[PDB]
Amino acid sequence: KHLDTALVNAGRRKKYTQGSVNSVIQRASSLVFDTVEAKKHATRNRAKGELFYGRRGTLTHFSLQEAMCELEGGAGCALFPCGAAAVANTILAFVEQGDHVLMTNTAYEPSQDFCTKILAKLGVTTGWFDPLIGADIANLIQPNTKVVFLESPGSITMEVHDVPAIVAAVRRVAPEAIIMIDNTWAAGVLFKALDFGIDISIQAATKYLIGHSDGMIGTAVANARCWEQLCENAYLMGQMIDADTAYMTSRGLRTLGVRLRQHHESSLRVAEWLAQHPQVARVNHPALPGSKGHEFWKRDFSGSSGLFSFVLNKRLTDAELAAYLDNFSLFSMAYSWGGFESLILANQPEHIAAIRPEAEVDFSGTLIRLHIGLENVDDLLADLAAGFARIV
Amino acid sequence: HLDTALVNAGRRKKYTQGSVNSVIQRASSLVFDTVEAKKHATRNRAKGELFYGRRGTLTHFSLQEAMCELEGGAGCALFPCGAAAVANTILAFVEQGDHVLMTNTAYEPSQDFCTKILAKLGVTTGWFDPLIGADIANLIQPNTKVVFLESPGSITMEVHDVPAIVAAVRRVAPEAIIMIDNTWAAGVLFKALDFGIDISIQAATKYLIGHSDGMIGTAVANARCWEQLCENAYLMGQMIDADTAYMTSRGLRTLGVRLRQHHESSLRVAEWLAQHPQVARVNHPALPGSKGHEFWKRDFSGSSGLFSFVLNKRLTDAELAAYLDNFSLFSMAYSWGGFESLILANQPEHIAAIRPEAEVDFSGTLIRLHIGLENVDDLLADLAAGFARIV
Amino acid sequence: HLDTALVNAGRRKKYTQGSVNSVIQRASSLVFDTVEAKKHATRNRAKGELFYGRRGTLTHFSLQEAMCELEGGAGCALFPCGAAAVANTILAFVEQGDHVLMTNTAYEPSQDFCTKILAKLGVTTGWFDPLIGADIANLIQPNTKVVFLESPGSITMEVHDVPAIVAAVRRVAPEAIIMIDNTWAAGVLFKALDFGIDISIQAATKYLIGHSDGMIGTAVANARCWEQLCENAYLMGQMIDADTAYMTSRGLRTLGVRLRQHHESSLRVAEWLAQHPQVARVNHPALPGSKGHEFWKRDFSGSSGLFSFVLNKRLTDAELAAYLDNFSLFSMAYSWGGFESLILANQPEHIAAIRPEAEVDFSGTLIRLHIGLENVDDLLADLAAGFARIV
Amino acid sequence: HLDTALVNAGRRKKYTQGSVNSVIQRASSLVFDTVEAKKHATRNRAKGELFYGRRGTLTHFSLQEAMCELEGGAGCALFPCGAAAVANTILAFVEQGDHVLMTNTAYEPSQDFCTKILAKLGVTTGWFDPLIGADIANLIQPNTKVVFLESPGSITMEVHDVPAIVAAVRRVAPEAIIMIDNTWAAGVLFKALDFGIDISIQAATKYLIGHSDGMIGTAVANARCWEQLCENAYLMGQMIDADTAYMTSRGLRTLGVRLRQHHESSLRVAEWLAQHPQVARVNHPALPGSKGHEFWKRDFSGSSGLFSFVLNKRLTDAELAAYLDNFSLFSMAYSWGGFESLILANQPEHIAAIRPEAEVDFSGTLIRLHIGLENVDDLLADLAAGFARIV
Ligand SMILES: *Cc1c(COP(=O)(O)O)cnc(C)c1O
Ligand SMILES: *Cc1c(COP(=O)(O)O)cnc(C)c1O
Ligand SMILES: *Cc1c(COP(=O)(O)O)cnc(C)c1O
Ligand SMILES: *Cc1c(COP(=O)(O)O)cnc(C)c1O
Ligand SMILES: [Mg+2]
Ligand SMILES: [Mg+2]
Ligand SMILES: [Mg+2]
Ligand SMILES: [Mg+2]
Repeated sequence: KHLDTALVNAGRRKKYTQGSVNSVIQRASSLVFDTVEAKKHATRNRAKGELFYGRRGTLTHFSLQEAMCELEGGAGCALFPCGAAAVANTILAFVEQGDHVLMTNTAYEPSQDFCTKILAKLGVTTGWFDPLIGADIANLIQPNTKVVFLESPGSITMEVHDVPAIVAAVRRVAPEAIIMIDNTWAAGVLFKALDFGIDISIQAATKYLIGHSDGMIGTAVANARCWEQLCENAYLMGQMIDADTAYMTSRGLRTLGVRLRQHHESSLRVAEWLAQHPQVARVNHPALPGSKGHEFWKRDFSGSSGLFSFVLNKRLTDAELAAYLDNFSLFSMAYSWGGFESLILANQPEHIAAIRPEAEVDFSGTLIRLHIGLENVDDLLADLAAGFARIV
Repeated sequence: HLDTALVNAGRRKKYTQGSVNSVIQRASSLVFDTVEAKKHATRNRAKGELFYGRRGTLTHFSLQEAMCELEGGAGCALFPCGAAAVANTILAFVEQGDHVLMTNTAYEPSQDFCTKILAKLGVTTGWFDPLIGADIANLIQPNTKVVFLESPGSITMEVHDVPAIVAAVRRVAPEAIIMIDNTWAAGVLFKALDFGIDISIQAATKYLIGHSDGMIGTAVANARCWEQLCENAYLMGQMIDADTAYMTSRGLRTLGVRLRQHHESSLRVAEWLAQHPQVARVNHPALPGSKGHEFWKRDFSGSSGLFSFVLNKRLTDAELAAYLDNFSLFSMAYSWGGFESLILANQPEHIAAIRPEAEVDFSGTLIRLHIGLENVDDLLADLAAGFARIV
Repeated sequence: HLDTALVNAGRRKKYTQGSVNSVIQRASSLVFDTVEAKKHATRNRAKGELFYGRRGTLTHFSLQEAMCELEGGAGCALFPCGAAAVANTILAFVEQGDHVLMTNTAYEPSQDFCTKILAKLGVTTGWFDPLIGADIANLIQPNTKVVFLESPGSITMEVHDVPAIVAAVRRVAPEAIIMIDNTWAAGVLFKALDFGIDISIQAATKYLIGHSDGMIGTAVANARCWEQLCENAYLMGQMIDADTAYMTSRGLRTLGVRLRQHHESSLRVAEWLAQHPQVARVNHPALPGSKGHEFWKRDFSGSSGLFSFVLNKRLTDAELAAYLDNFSLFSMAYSWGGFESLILANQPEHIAAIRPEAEVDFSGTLIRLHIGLENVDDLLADLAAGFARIV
Repeated sequence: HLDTALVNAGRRKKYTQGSVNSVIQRASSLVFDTVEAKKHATRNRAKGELFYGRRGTLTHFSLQEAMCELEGGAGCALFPCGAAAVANTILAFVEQGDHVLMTNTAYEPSQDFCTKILAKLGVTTGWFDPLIGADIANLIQPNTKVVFLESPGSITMEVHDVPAIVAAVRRVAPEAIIMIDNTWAAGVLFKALDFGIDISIQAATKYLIGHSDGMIGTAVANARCWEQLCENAYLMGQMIDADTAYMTSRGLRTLGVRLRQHHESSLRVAEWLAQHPQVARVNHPALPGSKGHEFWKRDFSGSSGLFSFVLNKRLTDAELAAYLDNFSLFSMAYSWGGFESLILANQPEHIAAIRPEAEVDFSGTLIRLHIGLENVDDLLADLAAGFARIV
């Protein structure tokens, strides 16, 4: 009986708000020390919420960091220019040459590319696992495995991990490993990752936290064991976010509850319609019974967001792809998601297989990924129905 | 002239659309009307076509065009701050087994990135005296990949002989990546890429923003190194928000009038300090006798407002408090490049600890000043009152 | 299809230019490429062509198009806040010797504009009971130029019978300008222009912005009244900054989902208060039995989250402090329409003083609540704890 | 010490909270922790205690303090733009039956406010020649309540003899409200309140913002007039958004270095125009021979960069296009006070139409220039090429 109240109030303390409802926006590089003693005090608390230097943050950042720590149950929150920077720099913060990373083969493609194109040449190897491996992940853990990287639901194809089984297996074989999750789909709040034994919860706050498709920012909330190393190594890479975007992220939290409930209701309705449609082969929605890992979503999540995908009954030709995608009236073609607008994107099976390392896909039709926004669901259904008629 | 270029750089109709300044386009998602439009945007995702917010919007493109014009580069990568620009530009060009050769006067966070991040990834770092000049050739190893310059040096303000260093590097390792932290010159008082440096890095936070209220890093690369810088910085998710990019473009418009005042005022202060009976030496690139001044005179078109001086005595903590706590106009803070004057102190052992494989040549307390836009006679009176407190 | 319209209103390519939201164009000067371009912009300076910052930029045009679509008007004037919109919209249609007829439940600053500004300029003001309905015809004078409505009324929440009032006004004074402060409905829960009202005024500060961090007023006029409103507001220099206009457009996108929560939660709180032994009366338009509820049910498509209730006793200043000072979730502040729940107390004599020529019909302290987006159980517990402190 | 005052004005710890610049506090609702705190805020709602966003936040308070310090006033009211500041400051001091006496060189929208808004409200307007000096006494009527000055005049740049005007007004109507549009001087090059003027009004849009990307009006009043200005502007809902207030404070920090460049460059251009064979007259307050130059020299501490000149001939329509359409650096746009140079043309009869009860004394085409921060030799070359197109 608290999440909605926590979202409205998280990070909103008088020291940050100074009498307004929202935190003040403190734009600053230089932060002034009135005395040498004040400078000494600030230096000793430069990572503990005392004004020291803009790269460590201002009151606006401290307010957002407190909100993220409260909502995701962590000991600290690092901020980044975008989600991709959060993933790359959080992984980097915990590896050194000779280490091994174990990542789900459904990870967001830029996350994979960071591992294969940056980490590889820096002496860090990456292995892969099927998202439904569950307890069998233990057999893949090597003596030098330092990081296990989860993403539930997976990117595009939406497979849900059995996180309890994975975490228990990792803690049995490699108790000191750093378990991370890209928790963007859950907005960090529909899946309480740190309560499951995960060490760090990473978000592209760009998506649901910002909620309006007009700001970019990454967050990483770490437990007490991992916070200091994440904080100091992210700082050595100069990672931070501007004060105004931090303000807009805090601001987005306030409507996250009401927004996510609509995204859940509308997207599940669309998925249930698609699941009965003669032109659809498969619907990948975590909240839909029968979807991959749905039993884990039902057990471990408190709700759903609005992003999912479905497979058409056929592989669209280039001409059919253009006829389908070019003539939507409400859905817009774009990258990213999590805003008020509904989006659509297409992928051929071989496009997905190319970003499923050491694995193949199990479908042959064209995959359509939908983000269901805040439009009237009957209008969205009519848009999709017209699209079906263009490719029949 | 530079003042005209600063006023107009990056201001094209496609960005400004009737206003004086570029529009502010806040976006993650960028919409493709057709599959063909998406294909075109993908092909030009790094060439100023709208593709995805992490690659930029019209606002970023305008700033990038301004920076390329002003610094004479093929591309400009953007970062959340100067420290991110340095760390990720170096990282973009190294791999396990490589070697980085860096001036021992590099900004401390730049050194810390090398010794704490690169070292654990199998990338080693070596050091050189800022005045080493042509003799840097003897320090280039078979695996040296990056040569990192910073002229003037951090805090102590030594000016490199860049033509001598570059010629020496190109004689031994013509393919090496030469980088410079060009923040003190705001990228315009020293045309790094015209000297054969490959990448000019800036904490745009300082003079480009110019008001101490935004943080952003830039890296302008020549044609040979741009694609690797662009794509590897992108793989690390590096970008800046649209509003800060707008404020950086906006800062350019007054950069000329601001720098001229910083130069005039700071040189007056340095000249007075150079004759002062409590001052051992003044480190100001524009002051005759300062280390590398002849190279500043030859290679720079002007000066900014940041410099340092060494006191005759080592202040005690009690004297440091009496001195610094009671200034009326100078403020204690990190960073610089704004309209306000700032002051910071370092003891010699503090500087020695960030001069790897080298010794300091002074024993008194080192004071770093940023000279802002206040009336210079008011600033001189503030400094004179300070001297009276540490007699 | 209100949710769809809210998501798309004002979003045309010329404004969004590839992003989901409009670009932010900050500008005073707007540049003309040729003499012919200057002529064209001058003729269309009030018709959505870039002429001068005071007339607006692309960002303002986007919001104005959205507001005209959502409220079904011919034009939308923008103002620095709701009070500026009310004051200047009334002023735009009066001259010396005119008469204004205003509901006695009007927002107090709206009353004060009439009694302190209009009065000294030769414009008189008369008052009517919010439930007068068709009997307003007897109050219309030959010089009555404006009839000003506010439904539900400020604080006490009485709902007008707008159809009866409009029909009566048109019978007697067909040319009179009928205005309404439609802030409680966010302009969308009550379609004022469809009822024959001429101008719908909003403190967009409230639900359109929706986060308590921006101030802006809007006034949407029908075709008959738009040109006069537009030009007379412009002569008073009324405008809003581009960034606030952007944030207002942005607020529209979540307005439907927000209002539905405000409706559900506030009605649940009202139903609990209506059975509470320490409550004398609940003033919620959506609650059966409230003053004008039958008119809300018939004429509105929903409810927002602002309402009030009367305590069984008039709290003393000591009891008022014990009550208000110790709420954990409700905050004491002016304004409303945000994500946070707010509480504000008015003693009955305070209300009577801002009910011109009328008395109040209650004797307990009046508590006005804005129900935000918090968990209702927590809000009820906060209210329950308050009751325990004054029982 | 103006540069030092500009850097530090309004920058107190209560507003800056550790940063160099004031915090940006966006707010409508301002929370009261207790009933006692609310009573204190209510009592001091116009005295810098947080009460309600329409009265201001910390950001507004900081700007107001800076403006009061820089212009030597008791209070500073904020408006959405300069036109709103003029219209509402006049309206704040008149009532039906009053008379306004305004210079016939007043900014045209200021005149249109008087003839189109004030007139229908029973307030009349008279006019005087800007060089009338002591002879203004003969135009003061028993009901003259406001005397409105603008020095230099709009477009034609005539400088008032303010001491002679004020002395005459105080002899005849000591209680009259003397106002001045002090935008050209940016409120700092002419200390209006020190001359006995009651209210100094500014389009802060111009030089205070300094970058053509924000609109805001200010009015600084002496102690005698502050309360009436403050409360009556508030009844009209006049305010500015927090972010623009921040950007205005920020513009102050470079105002000194900018104005000195605008002065130096614009006077160089004026001196060149004054000796040019294609120029009939140059209207620049700092140029000897210009109308009222002796008053500028005596009463101002410097110049900005806006002025005008008259061509030797009346350009035809074709010549106007050839002249204005082909400039490379000067842009055609309204407003001024930014970093870019601007050019606009007016035929004599256009000016005569906005010179009430007066004619113009020139027959050539009038060119108004704003001289920005570009290199002045580049600007001179642009103007020279323009002369060659019409010779
Ligand atoms: C979008 C996405 C990212 C990248 O976020 P950006 O802010 O766009 O860099 C990371 N993880 C997931 C799951 C994403 O969908
Ligand atoms: C300040 C500084 C940096 C770091 O810039 P930030 O924007 O504060 O991260 C980099 N290089 C130099 C020379 C600096 O002085
Ligand atoms: C708040 C309020 C206003 C004034 O709005 P502001 O934006 O604060 O000026 C006007 N009308 C009503 C009904 C209000 O509640
Ligand atoms: C531009 C101008 C104004 C009006 O200022 P805005 O902010 O554009 O409304 C007022 N006075 C003078 C002298 C001006 O030039
Ligand atoms: Mg594969
Ligand atoms: Mg050493
Ligand atoms: Mg009464
Ligand atoms: Mg005339």
